[PDB]
Amino acid sequence: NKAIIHSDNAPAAIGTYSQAVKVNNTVYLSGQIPLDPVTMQLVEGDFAVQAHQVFKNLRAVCEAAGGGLRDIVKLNVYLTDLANFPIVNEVMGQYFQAPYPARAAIGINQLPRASLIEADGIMVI
Amino acid sequence: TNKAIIHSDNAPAAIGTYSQAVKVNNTVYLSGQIPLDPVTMQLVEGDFAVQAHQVFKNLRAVCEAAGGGLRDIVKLNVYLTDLANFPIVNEVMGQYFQAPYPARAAIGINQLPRASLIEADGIMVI
Amino acid sequence: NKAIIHSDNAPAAIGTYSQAVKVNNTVYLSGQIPLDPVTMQLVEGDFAVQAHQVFKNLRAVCEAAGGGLRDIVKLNVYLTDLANFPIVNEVMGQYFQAPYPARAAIGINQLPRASLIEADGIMVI
Repeated sequence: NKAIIHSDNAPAAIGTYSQAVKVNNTVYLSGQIPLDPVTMQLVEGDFAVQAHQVFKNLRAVCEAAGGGLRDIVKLNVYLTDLANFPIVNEVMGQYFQAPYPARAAIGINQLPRASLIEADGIMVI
Repeated sequence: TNKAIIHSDNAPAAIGTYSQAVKVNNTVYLSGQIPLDPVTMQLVEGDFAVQAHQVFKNLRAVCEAAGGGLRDIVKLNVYLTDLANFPIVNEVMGQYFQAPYPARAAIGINQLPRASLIEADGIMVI
Repeated sequence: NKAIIHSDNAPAAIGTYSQAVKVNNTVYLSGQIPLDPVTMQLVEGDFAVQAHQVFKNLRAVCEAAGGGLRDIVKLNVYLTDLANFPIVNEVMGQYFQAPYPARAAIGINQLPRASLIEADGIMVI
């Protein structure tokens, strides 16, 4: 049972990808960056503001997929500077409650739109 | 728990301690493919677009060996040494995938196997 | 529906993540780095020592999840330097037997605690 997920409260998938794909109860989430889905530009603000937007964006995809952030089982967090990770960890506390998803945090070189953070993952409802 | 090793003679041999892909029930977990020519086991020569084409042909072969095709990929991870190349990736992908497209993530990283410019892995279902 | 994995033989998951999440026989493993679970500092030694510790850590999580490394179907390996990758093949050979998992090997910029290697993955029992 395969389905493309789209939410108009998450940035439009421009190009050869979908916001997420759902097969039975498992949902594969595309990477989200701090795009404001309205302006299609990065939200303005410090790292924390960008992290907030990434999770708001994922939340909308999760909701469009029939669940919420609580259904995320694995989260990949890509940062241009790992020094920012404690902020990610703390912001996550506002969007997730125990039990938390598995997680991998990696310091990488570049992200789309010069973002400071991109996160993707897997959800199971 | 029934673990099937996927192997295609039309994808680069999996050298070392990994398999080209593993199938369990409905899901196929695809290893990262770089722009290796399966016959020579050296990178193809050509511009970035040629590199990306080889990556998709390589993934295609693995998908075919797993009983499907690129259309069955539900998630694709694309790693690039330089994000300036991403438009070309999106253009090249367009020649291999049609709507409905897979979920995707694109990350600018530091190094790839064999100093490749692009590597992609993913997950297939069917 | 979801079960949280806790192994006291792998580094404690501090903050907003779980060591692993298990749902219907699929286990999503967090990234492990070469932390000694006792000291919560990196093990001392060269790259091979670090790689051993990463796999010991993953194995502990897999065991707490009701399986072992043999049940891993996909492994992501992140290295600060791909020059180290032959050692990864070598070390993995000691921890895994054919049939080997699918794998992606990526050279990245930085890792938690200045680690030289982090690996995460997916296990199916």
